[PDB]
Amino acid sequence: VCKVCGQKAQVEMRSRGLALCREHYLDWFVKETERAIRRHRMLLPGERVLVAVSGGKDSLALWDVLSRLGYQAVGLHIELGIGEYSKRSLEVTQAFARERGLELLVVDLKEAYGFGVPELARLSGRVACSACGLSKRYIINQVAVEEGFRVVATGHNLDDEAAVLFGNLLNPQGPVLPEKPGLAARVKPFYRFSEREVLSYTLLRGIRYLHEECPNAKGAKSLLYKEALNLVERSMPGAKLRFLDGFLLRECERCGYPTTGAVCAFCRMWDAVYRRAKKRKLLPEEVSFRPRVK
Amino acid sequence: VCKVCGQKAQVEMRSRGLALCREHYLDWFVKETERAIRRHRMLLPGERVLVAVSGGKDSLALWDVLSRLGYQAVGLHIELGIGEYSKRSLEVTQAFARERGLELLVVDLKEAYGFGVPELARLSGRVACSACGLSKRYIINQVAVEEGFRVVATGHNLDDEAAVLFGNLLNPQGPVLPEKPGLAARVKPFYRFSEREVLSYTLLRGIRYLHEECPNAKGAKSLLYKEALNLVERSMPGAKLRFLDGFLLRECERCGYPTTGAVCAFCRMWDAVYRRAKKRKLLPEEVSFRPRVK
Ligand code: SF4
Ligand code: SF4
Ligand SMILES: [Zn+2]
Ligand SMILES: [Zn+2]
Ligand SMILES: [Zn+2]
Ligand SMILES: [Zn+2]
Repeated sequence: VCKVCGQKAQVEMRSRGLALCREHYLDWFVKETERAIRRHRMLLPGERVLVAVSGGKDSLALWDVLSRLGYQAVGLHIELGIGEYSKRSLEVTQAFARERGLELLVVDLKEAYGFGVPELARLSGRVACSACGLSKRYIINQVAVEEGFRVVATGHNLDDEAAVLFGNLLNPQGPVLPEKPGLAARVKPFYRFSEREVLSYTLLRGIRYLHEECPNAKGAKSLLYKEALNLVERSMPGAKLRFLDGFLLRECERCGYPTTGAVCAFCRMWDAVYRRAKKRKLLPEEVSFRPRVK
Repeated sequence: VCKVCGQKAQVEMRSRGLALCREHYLDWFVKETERAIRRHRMLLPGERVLVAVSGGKDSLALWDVLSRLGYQAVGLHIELGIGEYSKRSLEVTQAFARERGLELLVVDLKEAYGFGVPELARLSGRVACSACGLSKRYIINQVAVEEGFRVVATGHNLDDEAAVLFGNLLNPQGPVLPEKPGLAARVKPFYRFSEREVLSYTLLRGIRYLHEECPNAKGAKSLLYKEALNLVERSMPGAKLRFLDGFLLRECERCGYPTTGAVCAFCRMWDAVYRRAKKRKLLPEEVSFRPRVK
């Protein structure tokens, strides 16, 4: 029975030994989010915040909640140029913002830099997710800083932090990443939430999100870790949360942004990519890579 | 191809990127065992050692190797009184010692204490494995000390240590446990070995072991952890070993053996068991529990 009203429970959280009807689950989820924000001084009451929005359940849900709590939540979507996948992601995301009258910023990777994640992978030599991850972190930050956002929110959740933690133990982040001179802050307001929890909010709130996952991968290390931890969690609710809980610079020559070297990894990657595009005659020889500067 | 001779490989160890024919796998396993013994000063050349032998693959294999290396390896088996299971375990174990002319010590739990692990569980209030585990640790030690063994060896392996480590991270031991006044030392010479590795040695050496597992459990926490870690290991060989590696008193009033209280957990358990047997008229009222003393 629902713990708040005593009518039919629509969501059960064995992790928390808690059951709620639709309305009170939705109420709890939102309130629990505002709790994380306050417990870690993540945001200011109506603060502008740049939300990294993929079109997936977590980031749409997050965009949804932060609005509800009255923050000025601007979304940033990055069209990564991964085929129909990147196309659908953008569509969904745009559909979402359109319906809610939220403002959406979009960076199209091929229009801005000349190559989509696939060609970027082939040319940089990195695995697609390495190139892609690096490209996502850089551009979100740059967009943030360029547009005056003190802070940036991602929809990373309990499953993510625990999977990451587990990955490190096998192969040797905090709710708030502190603002620095060339770095906006990164808050994860869904850090305590289960994936199943976020998915529940998303379904009960009627949010249409992109069900398709990205073609690669499909061999993700993160996925392997999540299965193994879910296999445990199923039989031992609260395992992930216990696990987690238990445990707890220079300016780039090309672009001005923070790095521990002369040239940042991002500039270093697009530099080489451009160089090799030239050698293979894909770019004119007199073209160079000019990153936007701080 | 086998790394030592170049003929057909019979065992592959992706964990180690190593392949060996039967003869050279057997040679490697034995030599790797003698390595663990020396690297951690576990044993002396012909030292007497009490081997906890269940009749399973690990302890028979271990009993086999320690003999081969010329240690005086006496086995200890505990008939725990768990139905046909405890019966078969004893048979297998006896068959093994008989064929190799090794000496086997046996403690039958019902003959010594009056109850088998099942009744022991019901009467102590503990889950069978809690009563059983406590009973096994106590009796092995007592037998060791009573018989003048400085040291005791168990067949616990990499899978076991990693499963245990994982269990603690979710729900908050060393190769050598140091001899103390009332405690013989405990060496695990198979601590670096995979389960699959030990099983391989066992099969290639032609050792007949007890394939049946114990009726409870069948819900083991240790089992859950091992699956989840194997699920990872399959896709990422060396995960367990990385995981592991990365990370790295008073006398009892009744019985004289070490404890952190007045009466040790073992004496405390059999005491209550006897008391409740009396109340239920299963023991005469004038009978008391007299544990053997140091
Ligand atoms: S999966 Fe790899 S490639 Fe596909 S989006 Fe996430 S990171 Fe970029
Ligand atoms: S499983 Fe539980 S009960 Fe069966 S033997 Fe191992 S410990 Fe004793
Ligand atoms: Zn309710
Ligand atoms: Zn740079
Ligand atoms: Zn060989
Ligand atoms: Zn005692």
